[PDB]
Amino acid sequence: IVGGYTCGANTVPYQVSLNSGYHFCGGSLINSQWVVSAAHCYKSGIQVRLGEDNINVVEGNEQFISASKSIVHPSYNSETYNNDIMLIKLKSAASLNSRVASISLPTSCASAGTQCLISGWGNTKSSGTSYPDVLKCLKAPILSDSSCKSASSFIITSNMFCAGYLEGGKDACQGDSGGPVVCSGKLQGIVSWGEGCAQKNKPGVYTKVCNYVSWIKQTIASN
Ligand SMILES: [Ca+2]
Repeated sequence: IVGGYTCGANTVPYQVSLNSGYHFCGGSLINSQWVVSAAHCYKSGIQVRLGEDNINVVEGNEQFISASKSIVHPSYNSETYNNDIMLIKLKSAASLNSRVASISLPTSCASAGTQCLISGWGNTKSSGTSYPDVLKCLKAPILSDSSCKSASSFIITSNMFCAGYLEGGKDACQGDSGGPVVCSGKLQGIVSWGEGCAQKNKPGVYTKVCNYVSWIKQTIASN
């Protein structure tokens, strides 16, 4: 997260860190046994880490659970990142408490202007590299599709939406992928991609979760 602030320990209880020997992506807990993340974050042997704040210090509220099954969206396109969403089932149910909680799925899509909360342990520099140990937060508005596509060099589909700032300075970044975009208490987006980080004229692009509720529900009920 570039231009954000320190969230505060466990203030984003649904945030998870995906670990494969090191933190490589974020995710969101949607129930005691399932996590939603980005399809481009797929890796074999993923361990899900819940209740985390500082990912390099054991603070006492962590729960480390390995994935038993991973399901990348059937139509995921690695060339365009269209349908960049993936479900991960935990080998054992997470213990829900004040520091580990699930986030609700949307019943409808969010509109432009709506304020959302984006979070993650990704790079904090628009130029260079600096990874934080504690969770970072950023408040950003959903933008119109026009502002989204204006200076884009890549395809932006109906399964994506932009959020952030056109003048740059604030944006998600590498390492934040798979993480949550929460608006009005609902998981509306998944950190997906962007051209660089916090660059002028190029806001971040997010997977539009409201388009996948049916698939998510049907898949979890059958697996
Ligand atoms: Ca920790």
